[PDB]
Amino acid sequence: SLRSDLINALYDENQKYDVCGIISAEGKIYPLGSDTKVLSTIFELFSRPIINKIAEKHGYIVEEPKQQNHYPDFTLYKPSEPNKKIAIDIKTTYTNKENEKIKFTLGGYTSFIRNNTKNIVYPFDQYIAHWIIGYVYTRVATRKSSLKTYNINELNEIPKPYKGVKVFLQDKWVIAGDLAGSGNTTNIGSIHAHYKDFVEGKGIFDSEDEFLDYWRNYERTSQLRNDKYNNISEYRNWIYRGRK
Amino acid sequence: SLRSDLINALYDENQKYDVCGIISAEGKIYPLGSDTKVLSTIFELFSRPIINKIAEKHGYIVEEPKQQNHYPDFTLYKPSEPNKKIAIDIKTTYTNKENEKIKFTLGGYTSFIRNNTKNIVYPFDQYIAHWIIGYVYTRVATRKSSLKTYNINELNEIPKPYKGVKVFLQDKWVIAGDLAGSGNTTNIGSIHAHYKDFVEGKGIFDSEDEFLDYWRNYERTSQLRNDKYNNISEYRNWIYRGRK
DNA sequence: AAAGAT
DNA sequence: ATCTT
DNA sequence: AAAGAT
DNA sequence: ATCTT
Ligand SMILES: [Mg+2]
Ligand SMILES: [Mg+2]
Ligand SMILES: [Mg+2]
Ligand SMILES: [Mg+2]
Repeated sequence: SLRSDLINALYDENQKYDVCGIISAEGKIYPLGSDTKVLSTIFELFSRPIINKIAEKHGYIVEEPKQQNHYPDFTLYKPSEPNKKIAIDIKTTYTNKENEKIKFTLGGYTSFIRNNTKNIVYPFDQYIAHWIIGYVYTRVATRKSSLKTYNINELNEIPKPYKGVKVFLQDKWVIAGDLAGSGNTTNIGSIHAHYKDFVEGKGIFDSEDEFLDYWRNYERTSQLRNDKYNNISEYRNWIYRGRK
Repeated sequence: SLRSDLINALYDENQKYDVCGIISAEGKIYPLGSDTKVLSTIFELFSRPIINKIAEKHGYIVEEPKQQNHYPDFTLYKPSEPNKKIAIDIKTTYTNKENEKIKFTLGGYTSFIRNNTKNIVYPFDQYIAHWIIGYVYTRVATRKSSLKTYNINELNEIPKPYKGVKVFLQDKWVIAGDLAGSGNTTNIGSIHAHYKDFVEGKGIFDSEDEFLDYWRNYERTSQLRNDKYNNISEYRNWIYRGRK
């Protein structure tokens, strides 16, 4: 399927190529930095060609946002099935040691999930799936990156800003957690687990409907939350209480 | 001076080189996207080797943040004068057609400018200068060609996501405006003007001291600013009356 | 964690 | 990291 | 703009 | 665009 093909392609590409610099048309190569600010942008660009290749193979049109602060990164759909759109968003985070727990910021909880057309390319109801392609890289020990340039012949001497990288594709609701991922930018936090759990999809919500209801009613500050719910347990007790 | 040299080097590099993609160690090239999220990352990486080259020529050490949420992008200082550090921050914005008015988000106004050691590599008082290297690019409509990968022998064929790029170096206080550049992330907004005004330094503050005082007392919401000051005129009248 | 930095 | 209405 | 999206 | 305490 589109999903199984996309997952195989992502694994393959990631295993075969290592990004090491930005290149100018003149052949000069500028090395990379090791922070997520840099790598989140790189991994997103690294994914575009793959997604588009697999999408075309399945008769899907791929669309990117026109307004820069709109979701999702890629919208896929067959022209004949306009209301069966698939959303794909890329997220990046890091680890210091390969066997540690990770968590992602998965997007806002006050935009399109609460307002059907807010900051989204197409109305939320036209999407039947929301996939997250997550990249986890291991940071390099040296806090001092290369500060010079290279030429095409020196590709093998360019230090890579990461020790390793892992990728997975999973439905957003499945990896969503119950604690906000950011404060002032009101983001949904993912589960705080090991890589394996994201791949296998061992989440905390019972269904996508529960995931949505929980985040559509989550309050912004702990002050407001203490009278409603601060986690999944309290949310379920809040349902029992009659949503008051 | 270090300043005149840095400006010349940036200006020169920018005209002679055009970044067109990210390269993998195996020689595969991935095209760039056309939004600021991508270009701001590329321009920073582009600037790094140039800054380090000119700094070394003048006997300056160049240091980058150890932690991701620290300002500035680059700290420069001579080993013999540690209390005369120079901060350089790279800022990017876009334009739809050449010669339109532009504005930048210049960083927070509630961190290191209000607390000497908050989110900054070195205590704020050890810096004698705060420079902004700003990039302005004219956005270009993405095509189908920018959605496939390329090889080294095809460098000239890869379509560029920008029409033209202009760069400038100026003091932060000189280009700082009197209205916030962002709400929830509390950022200082720059003056809203044409590129030449940034180069020439036609701002609104009379001194760096006025810029600092203005932003150290600026309130986060218009409701809190209604009784204080919302712009430079009101701020001056407020000062005149005794800050009450 | 929550809140507020980049 | 900065954009949009 | 100011406020709230990414 | 995510991170840090
Ligand atoms: Mg965006
Ligand atoms: Mg994205
Ligand atoms: Mg940073
Ligand atoms: Mg920067």
